Amino acid sequence: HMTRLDSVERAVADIAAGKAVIVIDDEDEGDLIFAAEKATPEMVAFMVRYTSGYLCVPLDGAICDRLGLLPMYTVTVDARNGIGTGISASDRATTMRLLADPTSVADDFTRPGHVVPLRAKDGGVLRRPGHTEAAVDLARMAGLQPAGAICEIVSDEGSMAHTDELRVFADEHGLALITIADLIEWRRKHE
Ligand SMILES: [Zn+2]
Ligand SMILES: [Zn+2]
Repeated sequence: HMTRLDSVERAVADIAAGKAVIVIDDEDEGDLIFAAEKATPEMVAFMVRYTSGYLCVPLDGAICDRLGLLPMYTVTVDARNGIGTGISASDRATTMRLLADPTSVADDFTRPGHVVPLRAKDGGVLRRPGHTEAAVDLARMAGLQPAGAICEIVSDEGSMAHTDELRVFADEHGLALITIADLIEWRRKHE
Protein backbone atom coordinates (compact mmCIF):
# COMPACT_ATOMS: atom_id res chain seq x y z
CA HIS A 1 0.00 0.00 0.00
CA MET A 2 0.91 3.69 -0.50
CA THR A 3 0.06 5.90 2.48
CA ARG A 4 -1.55 9.29 1.74
CA LEU A 5 0.63 12.39 2.05
CA ASP A 6 -0.81 15.88 2.43
CA SER A 7 0.08 18.73 0.08
CA VAL A 8 2.85 21.07 1.15
CA GLU A 9 0.23 23.84 0.74
CA ARG A 10 -1.81 22.30 3.56
CA ALA A 11 1.27 21.88 5.76
CA VAL A 12 2.12 25.58 5.18
CA ALA A 13 -1.47 26.63 5.95
CA ASP A 14 -1.37 24.59 9.20
CA ILE A 15 1.93 26.26 10.21
CA ALA A 16 0.35 29.73 9.50
CA ALA A 17 -2.69 28.86 11.62
CA GLY A 18 -0.36 28.06 14.54
CA LYS A 19 -0.82 24.29 14.12
CA ALA A 20 1.74 21.48 13.93
CA VAL A 21 2.63 19.19 11.07
CA ILE A 22 4.65 16.02 10.81
CA VAL A 23 7.59 15.89 8.45
CA ILE A 24 9.18 12.62 7.27
CA ASP A 25 12.59 12.32 5.66
CA ASP A 26 13.03 9.09 3.66
CA GLU A 27 16.61 8.90 4.98
CA ASP A 28 16.52 7.74 8.64
CA GLU A 29 11.86 9.40 10.58
CA GLY A 30 8.97 11.75 11.42
CA ASP A 31 9.32 14.99 13.38
CA LEU A 32 6.55 17.12 14.84
CA ILE A 33 7.08 20.69 13.63
CA PHE A 34 5.49 24.05 14.36
CA ALA A 35 6.63 27.70 14.02
CA ALA A 36 8.51 28.83 17.14
CA GLU A 37 6.60 32.14 17.29
CA LYS A 38 3.36 30.14 17.48
CA ALA A 39 4.48 28.26 20.62
CA THR A 40 1.78 28.03 23.32
CA PRO A 41 1.68 26.02 26.58
CA GLU A 42 -0.83 23.65 24.89
CA MET A 43 1.28 23.00 21.80
CA VAL A 44 4.49 22.55 23.78
CA ALA A 45 2.61 20.18 26.18
CA PHE A 46 1.49 18.18 23.10
CA MET A 47 5.08 18.03 21.73
CA VAL A 48 6.45 17.05 25.18
CA ARG A 49 3.96 14.19 25.29
CA TYR A 50 5.32 12.66 22.06
CA THR A 51 9.01 13.71 22.04
CA SER A 52 11.76 11.13 22.13
CA GLY A 53 13.83 13.58 24.17
CA TYR A 54 14.88 17.07 23.18
CA LEU A 55 12.71 19.93 22.02
CA CYS A 56 14.67 21.87 19.41
CA VAL A 57 14.33 25.29 17.79
CA PRO A 58 15.73 25.39 14.21
CA LEU A 59 16.81 28.90 13.41
CA ASP A 60 17.76 30.77 10.30
CA GLY A 61 21.53 31.59 10.04
CA ALA A 62 20.93 35.35 10.47
CA ILE A 63 19.15 34.69 13.76
CA CYS A 64 22.00 32.46 14.89
CA ASP A 65 24.61 35.14 14.03
CA ARG A 66 22.56 37.66 16.05
CA LEU A 67 22.45 35.25 19.03
CA GLY A 68 26.16 34.35 18.74
CA LEU A 69 25.36 30.79 17.73
CA LEU A 70 28.19 30.55 15.17
CA PRO A 71 28.77 27.62 12.79
CA MET A 72 31.52 26.47 15.24
CA TYR A 73 23.33 18.98 21.74
CA THR A 74 25.39 21.06 24.17
CA VAL A 75 23.83 24.47 23.73
CA THR A 76 20.55 24.60 25.62
CA VAL A 77 18.77 27.83 26.62
CA ASP A 78 15.94 29.25 28.70
CA ALA A 79 14.50 32.76 28.53
CA ARG A 80 16.29 34.75 31.24
CA ASN A 81 13.18 36.67 32.36
CA GLY A 82 9.48 35.88 32.98
CA ILE A 83 9.61 32.10 33.54
CA GLY A 84 9.79 29.56 36.41
CA THR A 85 12.58 26.96 36.31
CA GLY A 86 12.33 26.66 32.49
CA ILE A 87 10.94 23.17 32.17
CA SER A 88 7.15 23.80 32.11
CA ALA A 89 5.25 23.85 28.81
CA SER A 90 4.59 27.52 29.44
CA ASP A 91 8.28 28.25 30.15
CA ARG A 92 9.48 26.39 27.04
CA ALA A 93 6.81 28.16 24.92
CA THR A 94 8.10 31.55 26.18
CA THR A 95 11.72 30.50 25.45
CA MET A 96 10.75 29.40 21.92
CA ARG A 97 8.89 32.64 21.17
CA LEU A 98 11.89 34.67 22.35
CA LEU A 99 14.17 32.76 19.96
CA ALA A 100 11.80 33.76 17.09
CA ASP A 101 11.66 37.44 18.26
CA PRO A 102 13.71 39.43 15.74
CA THR A 103 15.27 41.53 18.55
CA SER A 104 16.43 38.76 20.92
CA VAL A 105 20.13 38.64 21.81
CA ALA A 106 22.24 36.20 23.86
CA ASP A 107 21.69 37.86 27.16
CA ASP A 108 17.89 37.57 26.91
CA PHE A 109 18.66 33.91 27.57
CA THR A 110 20.32 31.74 30.25
CA ARG A 111 22.45 28.58 29.89
CA PRO A 112 21.92 25.77 30.47
CA GLY A 113 18.25 25.44 29.62
CA HIS A 114 15.41 23.29 28.35
CA VAL A 115 15.23 24.13 24.65
CA VAL A 116 17.89 23.31 21.99
CA PRO A 117 18.59 26.01 19.35
CA LEU A 118 19.70 24.59 15.97
CA ARG A 119 21.26 26.33 12.98
CA ALA A 120 19.56 25.74 9.63
CA LYS A 121 21.77 25.86 6.50
CA ASP A 122 21.11 28.86 4.21
CA GLY A 123 18.97 27.66 1.27
CA GLY A 124 16.97 25.31 3.57
CA VAL A 125 15.93 21.88 2.21
CA LEU A 126 17.27 22.86 -1.24
CA ARG A 127 20.69 23.04 0.38
CA ARG A 128 20.43 20.42 3.11
CA PRO A 129 17.38 18.07 3.18
CA GLY A 130 17.04 17.94 7.01
CA HIS A 131 14.19 18.40 9.47
CA THR A 132 16.04 21.45 10.82
CA GLU A 133 15.88 23.13 7.42
CA ALA A 134 12.32 22.00 6.79
CA ALA A 135 11.12 23.65 9.98
CA VAL A 136 12.68 27.00 9.10
CA ASP A 137 11.42 26.65 5.53
CA LEU A 138 7.83 25.96 6.64
CA ALA A 139 7.79 28.90 9.07
CA ARG A 140 9.16 31.26 6.38
CA MET A 141 6.73 29.86 3.76
CA ALA A 142 3.88 30.56 6.21
CA GLY A 143 4.86 34.24 6.32
CA LEU A 144 6.39 33.94 9.79
CA GLN A 145 9.77 34.54 11.42
CA PRO A 146 12.22 31.92 10.07
CA ALA A 147 12.22 29.88 13.33
CA GLY A 148 10.65 26.47 14.01
CA ALA A 149 10.15 24.04 16.91
CA ILE A 150 10.79 20.33 16.30
CA CYS A 151 11.04 16.98 18.01
CA GLU A 152 11.49 13.39 16.88
CA ILE A 153 8.31 11.46 17.50
CA VAL A 154 8.78 8.40 19.76
CA SER A 155 8.89 5.42 17.39
CA ASP A 156 10.53 1.29 16.00
CA GLU A 157 10.06 -1.89 13.90
CA GLY A 158 9.56 -1.26 10.13
CA SER A 159 9.81 1.39 7.31
CA MET A 160 6.40 1.10 5.57
CA ALA A 161 4.89 0.55 9.07
CA HIS A 162 6.31 3.83 10.49
CA THR A 163 4.61 5.94 7.79
CA ASP A 164 1.19 4.26 8.27
CA GLU A 165 1.31 4.76 12.04
CA LEU A 166 2.31 8.41 11.49
CA ARG A 167 -0.69 8.89 9.16
CA VAL A 168 -3.17 7.67 11.80
CA PHE A 169 -1.48 9.71 14.51
CA ALA A 170 -1.57 12.78 12.26
CA ASP A 171 -5.28 12.26 11.57
CA GLU A 172 -6.20 11.72 15.23
CA HIS A 173 -4.71 15.16 15.92
CA GLY A 174 -5.59 16.98 12.67
CA LEU A 175 -1.98 17.35 11.51
CA ALA A 176 -0.63 17.38 7.97
CA LEU A 177 1.88 14.69 7.03
CA ILE A 178 4.50 15.53 4.42
CA THR A 179 7.94 14.45 3.25
CA ILE A 180 11.07 16.57 2.83
CA ALA A 181 11.14 15.24 -0.77
CA ASP A 182 7.77 16.92 -1.48
CA LEU A 183 8.87 20.12 0.29
CA ILE A 184 11.99 20.24 -1.95
CA GLU A 185 9.87 19.72 -5.06
CA TRP A 186 7.33 22.39 -4.02
CA ARG A 187 9.99 25.01 -3.19
CA ARG A 188 11.83 24.31 -6.49
CA LYS A 189 8.65 25.05 -8.44
CA HIS A 190 7.13 27.90 -6.40
CA GLU A 191 10.12 29.94 -5.26
ZN1 LIG B 1 15.69 14.42 11.46
ZN1 LIG C 1 -4.68 16.82 20.14
